[PDB]
Amino acid sequence: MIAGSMVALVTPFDAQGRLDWDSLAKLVDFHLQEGTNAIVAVGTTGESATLDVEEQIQVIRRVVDQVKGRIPVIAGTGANSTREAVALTEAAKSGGADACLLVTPYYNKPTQEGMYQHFRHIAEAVAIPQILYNVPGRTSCDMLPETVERLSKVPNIIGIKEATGDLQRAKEVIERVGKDFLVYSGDDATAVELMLLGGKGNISVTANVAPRAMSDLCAAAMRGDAAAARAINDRLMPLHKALFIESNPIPVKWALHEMGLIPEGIRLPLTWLSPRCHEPLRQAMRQTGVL
Amino acid sequence: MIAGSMVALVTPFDAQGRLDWDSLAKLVDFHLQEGTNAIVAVGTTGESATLDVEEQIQVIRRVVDQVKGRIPVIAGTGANSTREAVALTEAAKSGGADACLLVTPYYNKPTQEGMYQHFRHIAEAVAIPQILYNVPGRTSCDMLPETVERLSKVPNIIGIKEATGDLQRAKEVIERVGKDFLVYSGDDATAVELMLLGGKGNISVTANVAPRAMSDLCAAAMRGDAAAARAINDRLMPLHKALFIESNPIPVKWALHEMGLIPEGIRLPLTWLSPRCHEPLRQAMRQTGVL
Ligand SMILES: [Cl-]
Ligand SMILES: [Cl-]
Repeated sequence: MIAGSMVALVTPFDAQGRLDWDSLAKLVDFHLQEGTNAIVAVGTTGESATLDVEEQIQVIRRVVDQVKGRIPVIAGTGANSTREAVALTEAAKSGGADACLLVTPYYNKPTQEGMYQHFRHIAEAVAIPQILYNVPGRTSCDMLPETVERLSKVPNIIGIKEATGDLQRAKEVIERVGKDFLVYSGDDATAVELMLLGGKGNISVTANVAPRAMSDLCAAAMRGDAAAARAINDRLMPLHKALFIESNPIPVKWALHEMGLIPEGIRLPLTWLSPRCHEPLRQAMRQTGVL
Repeated sequence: MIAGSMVALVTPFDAQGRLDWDSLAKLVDFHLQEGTNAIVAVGTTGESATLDVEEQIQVIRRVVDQVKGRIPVIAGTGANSTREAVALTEAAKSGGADACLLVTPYYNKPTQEGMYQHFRHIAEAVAIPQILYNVPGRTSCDMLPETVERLSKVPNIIGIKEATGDLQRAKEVIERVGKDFLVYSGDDATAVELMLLGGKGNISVTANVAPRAMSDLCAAAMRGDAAAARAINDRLMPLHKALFIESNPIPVKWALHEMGLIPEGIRLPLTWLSPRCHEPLRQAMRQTGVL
């Protein structure tokens, strides 16, 4: 199932900024062990912006090859050029990804019709399931529910990552699209509520550091055990907040390094988590039992 | 000197979306004849997002080669990866641009310190004058005055395109930087007020279709002739508004096609200006005497 707790996996780098393959393999094994339901490679949290095209397909291939079909691997292949998006999605398909996640074009602010044309083109150009990704707080453009609705009728577009953390928006999307068209959260704090509304997973930053709890949270929320799901979520809340104390993935990378899982590399223009933030994050990690 | 009316030049394409060199040569001639003080090639209005790296240097070289030193040519070389920004800026210098215009990283939301490190790195890596470009409405991040002030002290960073249209911001930036550090407008409607505050130019969409008027506007503003500058701006205002009726450069490309200057190509995910917007824009062009 392309559903449940789907980790938005970081891309580990050594201090020089080179890909750390060993650390990546360790993260994959961690996820397979702790109950994560799908891995999203080279998305926002995986620093897609600072990876070149060749590095991106390499990350995807290494993850695909290690996972060996045990859980779905989703490739972040979005771009603000339709031609570029087709190229990335094609690479990801040949590299054996199960599905691709495509952010709405950032920076260039396409019209609603332009977004339709973009996503519909990629959907017809490359025969791999595709998942939309709306994150206005990053792209500077908002794919409205009616546009999501029109795209939900396009063969090969199978779902949407809704990252606004606006639960009225979530509800409206869920009501407008078909039951086969899966709505996933991209906001850790509110994901539980999104799933209780009928959403079918969470593409999670927190799952990087608490995969078991997040896989438990999603399983509970998706079978309608609101009180159990909410109890896990309420417990995790200090951690959800602290992982955003600076722009993601700066905090989560610091957290994974503190846990001994990845080296201290992050690519400019991202910087290593500020000293003033170490304590708040560290004790949210202690409090939730990840450290 | 890099100052006055600086056109954010479109990049013309045929109906198949291929680069149209003849059209580009016509645009450059138009600007050389009509009093334009500088050309910005392959920036936001130039659809940098949908041009590949090879196409980008091609446009810059063709513009540089035709201008032959008559006015400054500024290349858009911004990226959300510091490594990529270096590659583009390096290519531009080698292609003969007089300066580079570099947008703050879009989408990945660096910290203020991350922005300082990004721009300081590019400034030290490539010996070409560099102009910062703050456009929070597209990048999803805002370079605050304090950061602008810090970067204004870095060798090779000579100015900033302040695109917020916030005149309190402009005033604050102007007060904080050196007199040698040039603040240019990136907002056509308010550019006159920015220049009256001490700003030294306008990197203009409107100058694409009304270069002489915009040239005249900038001259009057920069010499402190407020009544004259305001008079030109008031006359142009219906055009300033209509050129943003859909995301730039969708309107200005429709305008230039209507004026016979470029073919009807625009690259996905941008779309040709919507029918319902034709009348408002055409009427604005008629009223201002552009048509
Ligand atoms: Cl964030
Ligand atoms: Cl716009």
